[PDB]
Amino acid sequence: NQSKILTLQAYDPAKVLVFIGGQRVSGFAADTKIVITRNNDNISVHAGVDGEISNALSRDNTGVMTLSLQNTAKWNGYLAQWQRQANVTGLIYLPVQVEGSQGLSLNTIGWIQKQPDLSYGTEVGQMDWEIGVLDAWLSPDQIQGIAAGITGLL
Amino acid sequence: NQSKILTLQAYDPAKVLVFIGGQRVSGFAADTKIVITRNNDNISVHAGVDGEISNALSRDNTGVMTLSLQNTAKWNGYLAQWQRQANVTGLIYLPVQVEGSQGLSLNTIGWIQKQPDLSYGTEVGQMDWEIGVLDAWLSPDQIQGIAAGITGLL
Amino acid sequence: NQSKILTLQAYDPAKVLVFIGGQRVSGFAADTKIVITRNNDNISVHAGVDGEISNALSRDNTGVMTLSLQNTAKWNGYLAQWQRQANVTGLIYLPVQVEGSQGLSLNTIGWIQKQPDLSYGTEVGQMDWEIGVLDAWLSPDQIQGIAAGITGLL
Amino acid sequence: NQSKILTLQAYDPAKVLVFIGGQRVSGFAADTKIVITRNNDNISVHAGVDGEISNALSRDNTGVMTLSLQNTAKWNGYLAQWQRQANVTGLIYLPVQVEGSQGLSLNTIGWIQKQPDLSYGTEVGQMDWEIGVLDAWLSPDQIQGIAAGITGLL
Amino acid sequence: NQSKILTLQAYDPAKVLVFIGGQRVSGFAADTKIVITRNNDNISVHAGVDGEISNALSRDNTGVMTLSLQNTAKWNGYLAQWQRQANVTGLIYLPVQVEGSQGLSLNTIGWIQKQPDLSYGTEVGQMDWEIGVLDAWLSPDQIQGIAAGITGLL
Amino acid sequence: NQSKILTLQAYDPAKVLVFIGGQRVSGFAADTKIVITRNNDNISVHAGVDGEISNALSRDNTGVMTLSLQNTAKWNGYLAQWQRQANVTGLIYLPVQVEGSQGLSLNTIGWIQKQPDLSYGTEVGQMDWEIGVLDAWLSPDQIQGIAAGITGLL
Amino acid sequence: NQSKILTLQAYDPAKVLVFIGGQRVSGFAADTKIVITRNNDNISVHAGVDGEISNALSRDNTGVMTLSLQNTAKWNGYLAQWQRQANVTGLIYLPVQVEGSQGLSLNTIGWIQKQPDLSYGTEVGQMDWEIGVLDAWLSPDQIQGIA
Amino acid sequence: NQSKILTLQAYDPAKVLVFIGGQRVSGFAADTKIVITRNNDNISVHAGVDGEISNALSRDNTGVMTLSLQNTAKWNGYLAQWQRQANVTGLIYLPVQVEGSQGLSLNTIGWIQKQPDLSYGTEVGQMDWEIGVLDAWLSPDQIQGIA
Amino acid sequence: NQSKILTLQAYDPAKVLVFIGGQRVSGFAADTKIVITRNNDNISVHAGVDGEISNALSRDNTGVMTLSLQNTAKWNGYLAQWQRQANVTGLIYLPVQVEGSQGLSLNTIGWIQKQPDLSYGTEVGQMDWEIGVLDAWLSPDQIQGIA
Amino acid sequence: NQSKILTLQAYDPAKVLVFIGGQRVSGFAADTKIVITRNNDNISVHAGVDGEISNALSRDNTGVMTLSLQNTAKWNGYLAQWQRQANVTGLIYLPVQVEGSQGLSLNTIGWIQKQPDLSYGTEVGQMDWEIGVLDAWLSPDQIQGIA
Amino acid sequence: NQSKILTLQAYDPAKVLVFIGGQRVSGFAADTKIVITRNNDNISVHAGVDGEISNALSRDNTGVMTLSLQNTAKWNGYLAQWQRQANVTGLIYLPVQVEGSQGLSLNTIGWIQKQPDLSYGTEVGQMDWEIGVLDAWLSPDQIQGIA
Amino acid sequence: NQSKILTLQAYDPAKVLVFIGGQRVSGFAADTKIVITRNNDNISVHAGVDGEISNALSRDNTGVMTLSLQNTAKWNGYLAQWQRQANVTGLIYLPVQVEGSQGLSLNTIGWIQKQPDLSYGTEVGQMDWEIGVLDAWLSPDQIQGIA
Repeated sequence: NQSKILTLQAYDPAKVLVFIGGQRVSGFAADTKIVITRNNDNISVHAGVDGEISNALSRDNTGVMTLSLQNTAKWNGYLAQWQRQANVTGLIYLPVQVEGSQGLSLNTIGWIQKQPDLSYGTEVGQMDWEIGVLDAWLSPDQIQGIAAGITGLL
Repeated sequence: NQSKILTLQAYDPAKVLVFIGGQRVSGFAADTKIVITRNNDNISVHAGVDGEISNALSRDNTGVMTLSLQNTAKWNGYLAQWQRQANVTGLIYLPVQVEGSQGLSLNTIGWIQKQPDLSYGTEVGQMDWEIGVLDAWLSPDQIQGIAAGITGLL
Repeated sequence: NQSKILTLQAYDPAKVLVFIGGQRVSGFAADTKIVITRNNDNISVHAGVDGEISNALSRDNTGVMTLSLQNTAKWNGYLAQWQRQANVTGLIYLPVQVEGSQGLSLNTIGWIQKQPDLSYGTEVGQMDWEIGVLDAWLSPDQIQGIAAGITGLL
Repeated sequence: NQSKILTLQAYDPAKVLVFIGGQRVSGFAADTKIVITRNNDNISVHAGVDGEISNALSRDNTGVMTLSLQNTAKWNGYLAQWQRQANVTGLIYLPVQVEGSQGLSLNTIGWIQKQPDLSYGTEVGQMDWEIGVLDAWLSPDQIQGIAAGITGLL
Repeated sequence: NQSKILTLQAYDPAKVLVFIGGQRVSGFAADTKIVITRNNDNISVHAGVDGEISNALSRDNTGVMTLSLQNTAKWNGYLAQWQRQANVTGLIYLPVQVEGSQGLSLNTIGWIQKQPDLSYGTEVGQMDWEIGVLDAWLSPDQIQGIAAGITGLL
Repeated sequence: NQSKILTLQAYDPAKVLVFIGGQRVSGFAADTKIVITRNNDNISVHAGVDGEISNALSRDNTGVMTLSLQNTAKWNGYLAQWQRQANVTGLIYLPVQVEGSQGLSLNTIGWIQKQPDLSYGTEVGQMDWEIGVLDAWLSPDQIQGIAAGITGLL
Repeated sequence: NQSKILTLQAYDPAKVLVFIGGQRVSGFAADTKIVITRNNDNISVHAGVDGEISNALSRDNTGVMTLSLQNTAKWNGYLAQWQRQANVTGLIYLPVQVEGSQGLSLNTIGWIQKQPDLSYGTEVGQMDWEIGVLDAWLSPDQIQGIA
Repeated sequence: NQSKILTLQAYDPAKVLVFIGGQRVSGFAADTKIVITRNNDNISVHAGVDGEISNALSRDNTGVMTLSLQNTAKWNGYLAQWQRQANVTGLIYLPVQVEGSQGLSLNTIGWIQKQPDLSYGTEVGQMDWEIGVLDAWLSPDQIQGIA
Repeated sequence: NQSKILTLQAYDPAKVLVFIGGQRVSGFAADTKIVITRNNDNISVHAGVDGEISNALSRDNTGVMTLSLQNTAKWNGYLAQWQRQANVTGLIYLPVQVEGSQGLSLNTIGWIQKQPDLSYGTEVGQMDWEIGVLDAWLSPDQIQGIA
Repeated sequence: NQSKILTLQAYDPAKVLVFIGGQRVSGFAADTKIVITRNNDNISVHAGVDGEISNALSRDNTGVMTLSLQNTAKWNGYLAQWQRQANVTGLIYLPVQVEGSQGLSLNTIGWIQKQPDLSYGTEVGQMDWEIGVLDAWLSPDQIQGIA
Repeated sequence: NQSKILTLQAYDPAKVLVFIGGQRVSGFAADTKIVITRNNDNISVHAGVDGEISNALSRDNTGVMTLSLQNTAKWNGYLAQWQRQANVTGLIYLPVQVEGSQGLSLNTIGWIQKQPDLSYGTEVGQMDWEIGVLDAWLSPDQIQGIA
Repeated sequence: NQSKILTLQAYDPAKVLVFIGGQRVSGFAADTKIVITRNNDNISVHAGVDGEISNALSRDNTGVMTLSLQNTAKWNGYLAQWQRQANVTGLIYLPVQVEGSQGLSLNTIGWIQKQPDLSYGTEVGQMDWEIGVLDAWLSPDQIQGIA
């Protein structure tokens, strides 16, 4: 057996596009751009004494989308001003979209949950904004779909 | 006394086969492919003041099977689509099978419990899916069986 | 695509000005000068069983502003004396202002919350004063303002 | 004063013999073979306000005996099969014996408490079985006995 | 702008004088001589739902003064004997004074709170005595005083 | 000022003598021989709202004396046998004495509280016995005594 | 002794052919033409307390190939263009082949891992391009009589 | 052999031009004039347990450029003034360019990263200025026939 | 002095035989033929605070054996085939033997641990194959008079 | 070529003056008189995931200066006295100045950071005193024509 | 000068006797016969913040002794047998003694700590056996006039 | 030039006297007689974010002194006896003094920190004794004219 290349193209971080309200975000941090995590488990399990097993689905799809930006980036001002604008007017929701380069994507509604701490030091600082998401289901954008009707059994 | 070779063949990670729904999984992570753990202890112990000891068996065999895949692997799309398909239709169970190369095996029913977080960075990311198992009893596939009727005592 | 310089000037730590009561602070520590953190999340989320999502704003803007000074700095005496002066007379509030070099700024009222521990050793010690802030909203001082009326949607 | 050799022979790990049910265990891990620990303290102490001290002995001698085996070892199958055999038939107890090379020994009844997790990776995996013991009193096998009637005082 | 020397003299650890009961302490540890910490925050903050902020001063000035001495130092005997002398006679308070070299000072009443653990090993051991202080307000001994009437505002 | 030698003799670990029941212990571990720690603080402090301070002495002098021995040492057998002898007959107390080389000493009654875990590995193992002490007051054996009547004040 | 001549035809270094992307490389340095290495050893040994030994087979076979070229060579241009090509478009891989005149061959795909250090002085310099090769099993195919 | 002459015109080191800020540098050292390096390799490889391989494209392309000048050179003055200029005013960047007489060129912006070690002795010393370059993709433009 | 001649028959390096898998190795390098090492020392010393000393016997006796072959040797082919054989089929072990002409012998089983660095240049290169040997106790059997 | 003479007056090492505390230093070693270095580089680069680049200006400019003196020199006495002076009284700082005959100057304050290693043998030894300098910006003032 | 002759009888290296287990060692290497070292320094210094100094006496005095033997020596056989003897039976210790012809002696017990690296080539090799010695206090007993 | 003669009397290495415990040392090695070093630098610098600088004075002044003696020297006996003396009785300290013929002196107390490596071969060896000195401030007292 010979080793196989898992993809034809190369994963390019610059190809990952983040659109918050219809504008592209720029000025990201060094290591990680964005992290998406679900708040709660998908399926719960109830185990009886005799061994009977029953499960119930979870309808809580809220999640948190970390966003790292350099403190010198101009987008810090946009989010800071929008925070107060929403606080005064009362409108906090805005569309959020993420395009993957060689992975999953995301397209839902979101809001600003917490403002990151600010620290000034010898080197350029970093700010990790937290953006909520109404639904944290990562959707594919590939040829997937012809095999989902094959894995099905039982 | 001379050192003995514990096996004739060599443990080959590529020989470990994972079948989820009847299809072989491909595109694993770097270090660890799969981890299987039991949720609860096999036997509980009750110790009295005088020193009397009594034990009761545990009938909760539910377990968790971690599964690490590269974010560029195509199987991320299959699981993501199946998640929503099960959420809508209501069918979540599907067969799970694991074949060991020079160790124990597993063959039971399972389901997707939690979707791993997604992170984009300088290097290719990793996703650690969690798959539940109805029974987490690792079964052997060796010449074992002629000695189990020997260790028995008391 | 070519790499872009995120700024024209260079982030100079000496340009960050801290004004406590109308006087500039001097004699800072080595690594980090000041850290600003919010006490509570901006927006809370309530998730129902059926999946309905509702959110409520948070009106608690209190925060903590860490301040690191060398134990040989003269400003240690000023703060120490002001602590007892406020304790006796009963007036604890005083204006606080921070000017960013290539980042956000801050201008609110504050007070001394906790006096840092003092340690004497081989090398010069450090003291991390904690200064409270009535409002911990970092405000911009840039051309931001013409785009906040663009990101708005929904 | 001159340095003294604490023993005449040399501590040889291969000389440590473990007999579970009447058969010698083989195929141990790299660093540690077995670990024996008591569940509870031997003697409790009650201290009064005035300073009076009273103590009560503990009759709970249950303990846990960790056992590390390579996942390629054949003894994994024996224990796995015995687990289900005991679960079905209802007999879980079996004799356990440990012979020290230049240390203490152990000889009591025991049972399998928890099955270790299984992980497949680049290198050969390890499994740490947990075996219960009715009594975890490590007994000597040396010339000790002529001095125990000397240390006695008060 | 040119770099400025924060002081004319040099911070000399030997110039830090500790007077416990009227005698100078000698035989300190390697890294840190003394550490002074307040037990409770200076000012508490109560935040209402509407955003109203009110604060209350804290009158608990008790603190802990760590003191590190080599186990070979003679002062270990003095403190040990004084512990029992106070336990028998009932008098535990004694004056405590600290003189800073280029920093703050302290002069209050104190007592022995906890005796440090003793350990014997290859190298010389260390003991970290804990001395309580009635008031843990670090007072200055500098030209400070002409500016405290300037920072005042609001 | 010139550096001073804190002692005339040199701290020799071999000079530390431990007598348990009237016999000298031998066969210690590598790094640390014995550790003595008090269970509770010497003096408690009650702080009122107005600032009044009152303290109460603690009469709980129980402590724990860790004791490290090589698993090949013969004293493991003595303690193991004495454990069962005390368990059967009901007498657990025995004198304990420690002589410091250039530090404090100890002479009180003690008992075995917990038996250390046993582990067999590539290198010689270690066992850390825990011995209780009725009183954990470290007493001096030096010229101390002529100055304790000098530090007294207030 | 003449009964132990290990090579009946002198080893001519010019017979060693290297093809990258289907074009023959040329313009090599003074002493060494190529070097092929692996990153990971073949198997892992997990030895137990009492001497039980078990082994595992590796599944990372990637290696690194160094290619010495005089800095005045024309092939420096082709590699320099290729870097930017892949950085933007995202197509990195490219076939690689080696001919073992009287040794071991190689035939796999690879990519440019790093760019060398360009230096200018009183002498014509040198460049060490790193062509990471996806799979680095050497082939004895050039040798006759391998039963 | 004369059929493999890699350079039909002798490589003259004086043709290598370097412009910083728009003025031509001069006053170089004895052996090496410049050295150009990157900090990070081009792509990252994440190999799975069973051999699945996936690659990532780097986005940090900064490099470092060393510039050897005799300590008696006049250009030491211009760089020394520039350091203080940027330290106070906060303007650090400055265009940088290199001419690859018969090699690879370079054209980007850069800044002074560190100042060298000044030493005085019985011989005229040397200085190694570090000009960090924002983007370090070498250009083959000087080479003809690059299809 | 002639009364202390340590070898009455000159040490002929050609008498040192090496058999791997039952075939005699040949085609060695210029200076060193083999090197045998252990990984772990024989015993472990655990010394207490007051000087109590206790010792433990090791149970990992694996070693490594290096085998220098000219890169033009034919035996490079046999080892290269063997690597792929074991990587797929999972049979790694193979008997190893050494003859101590006037020294210490060795007789155990071993496997190929890593493959060397193949380099091509103006001179016939060299290869250092690593044959991990399961047990590495040297044998004095070739020496006479060992009472 | 005579049209590129970088120094029209020979560089005389004796013109390099060093003043510490207002007295001229003398009694130097054989090869190197002084060496001036910084501890920290000028700016810090924080590069984001997608390539966003931002820079920071350093605020620690301290450096170290080494001063080679023959161990028979008289100036060893003045420095040795100064160490004890500062250790007790706590006054460490002292003005430092350097004259760049045909190079870069320096003018700041400094202190003795460490004392050298004194060795006695068959030859007159050497000492390397470390004079930490508070601020280490080199000055081009000695150079004419710096616009 | 002849009034400072440190040795009135030439130092003959053959007078240095070494006995292991009661038999005299022989068959040494070319340059160095033995080397004796300690592992731990004699005392530990614990210095306080304000200058309080206190010292501790070490209780680990073990050392290591290296013994160079030509690989054709017969004594290689005795040591090789001894290793296996102790590995199985568990008796490791063995008396060791050294005679300081005109230096320091040694007399203690020791064991074989590690086995050397056996190499075969065009020249008679060498072996460095490590004989860990339980206690390594050198003895001046051979020297006369030690009051 | 004769107007800069740094020593009007030739430096005679035999004038350097060393007294340990009140007896004059003798029997030194070939090249270096002694070396004196400190362990810790004189002051610590704590620089703040915005450039605030503050300094601290060290309180650990211990150093190490190396003493090279031919292994045939008689003084090896005195030091070897002293080690055992202190190990048992616990008296380690001993006065130490050095005479700076035309350099810096030293006068303090010290102890034997470690014992050297004893080696026997075809040449008279050497020993490097480490005499830790409690306080290591060099004294200029031998120099005249120190105002």
